[PDB]
Amino acid sequence: DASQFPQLTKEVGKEEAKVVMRTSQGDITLKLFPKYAPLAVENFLTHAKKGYYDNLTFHRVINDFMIQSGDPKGDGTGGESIWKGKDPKKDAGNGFVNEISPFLYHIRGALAMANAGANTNGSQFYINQNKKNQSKGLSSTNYPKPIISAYEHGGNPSLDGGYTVFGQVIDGMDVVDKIAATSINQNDKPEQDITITSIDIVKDYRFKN
Repeated sequence: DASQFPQLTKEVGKEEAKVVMRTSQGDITLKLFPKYAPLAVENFLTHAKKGYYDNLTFHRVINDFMIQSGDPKGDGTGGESIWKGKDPKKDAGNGFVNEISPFLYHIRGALAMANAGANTNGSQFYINQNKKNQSKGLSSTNYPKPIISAYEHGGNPSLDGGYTVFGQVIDGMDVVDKIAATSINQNDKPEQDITITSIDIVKDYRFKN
């Protein structure tokens, strides 16, 4: 049943959040999945609300792979969770735990947390942009049928189980593709720093202790 996999519908469910990530290349609308990755969703929404991501660059842009942002240092070495130095129950100093779900996958459009090892989630996030038909390459036995089908349109299945997925692009995939396109023949294109202008929380979500 495709309804068990919330990335397969653009409709924002009762227990889903919604944001608009305004970028120098256009607006990307994402829904988030606090039911399955509550730490990554709270971390991202809280940083977004406080302006932590404002004017940050997409510091990694790799065509047919993913686009990545959320590093105040702009080179992949920085960023921290909202709990670093504040709540050791959530972040002991090196980041928060991965949140792997059998309902969420690195299909094209998936929003995920970057990490420097399992359970080192800070503030860096990436959007899966790959467009390769990944269906045949999958170990079918280990993937739900609806997800094998969805992987026809692209994704990074090698990342499944290793990184938290916590959202999905529901509008503006063309913007994600335009950002990714800047890595193609970059030797013949003008220098360009792509930035997040702001993140508008359309439908917030909050968490209980």
